[PDB]
Amino acid sequence: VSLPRMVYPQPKVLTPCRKDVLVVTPWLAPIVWEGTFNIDILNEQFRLQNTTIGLTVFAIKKYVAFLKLFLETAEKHFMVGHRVHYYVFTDQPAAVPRVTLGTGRQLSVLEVGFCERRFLSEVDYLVCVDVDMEFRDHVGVEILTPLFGTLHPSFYGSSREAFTYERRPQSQAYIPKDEGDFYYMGAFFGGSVQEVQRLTRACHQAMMVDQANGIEAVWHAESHLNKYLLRHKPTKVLSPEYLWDQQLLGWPAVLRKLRFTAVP
Repeated sequence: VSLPRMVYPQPKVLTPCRKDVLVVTPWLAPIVWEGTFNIDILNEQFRLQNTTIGLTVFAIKKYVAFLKLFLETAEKHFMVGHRVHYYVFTDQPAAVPRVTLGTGRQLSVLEVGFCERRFLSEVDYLVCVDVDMEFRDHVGVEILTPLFGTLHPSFYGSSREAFTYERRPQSQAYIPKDEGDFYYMGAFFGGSVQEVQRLTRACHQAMMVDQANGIEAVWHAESHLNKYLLRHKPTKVLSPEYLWDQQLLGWPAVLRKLRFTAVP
């Protein structure tokens, strides 16, 4: 459907939004920073498609303690105005806090000690994050795309030789020193349900192969995520605004917003 009439500042061809950072990858994927998007335009586009976003977290053992803040701050900052389905995987269904949700938002508790068809039927996009985190600012439809990864906050300024990729050729996650675009954070990735299932299926197969060969990648699923995203380029990359640790890294000038952060 057509967008409605909208009044907003004209984009200026000979004035970049941001001159201090790379805002597009060499495969023409946007890198999402504050100042690169008009959220009103993007909200219109995604609301007109009645977009539903799934947000998945695992909260096992003592990590259930993090759910209350995670969910309450997600209610303030994550996809507000859009349909949201939280999927909380836990070993302690009774320890999930009763958090008040806005209209059009739902939560499912899934007990762990099988979700492929359910996700396809229930949501358009899946977002996969860790629970020991809080939202502090807007995280919205600007992230949505067929496949996205997030720049790890410790490595966004680093040379590829310094990236902590798996370096042993015996592992399926192996990346040599002369390869690599970015070091993506394992704690924040997503995309369409189909692309997230393709990614998780490929990662699981690679991890099984490594297990059979008696090798475990240096950073576990994150190492495999990095290998997958090297060979299957993401269609957006999120800046470190989207995964930050203020205790460890402060608040650099290049970050205009701190959106989703570690709980110290």
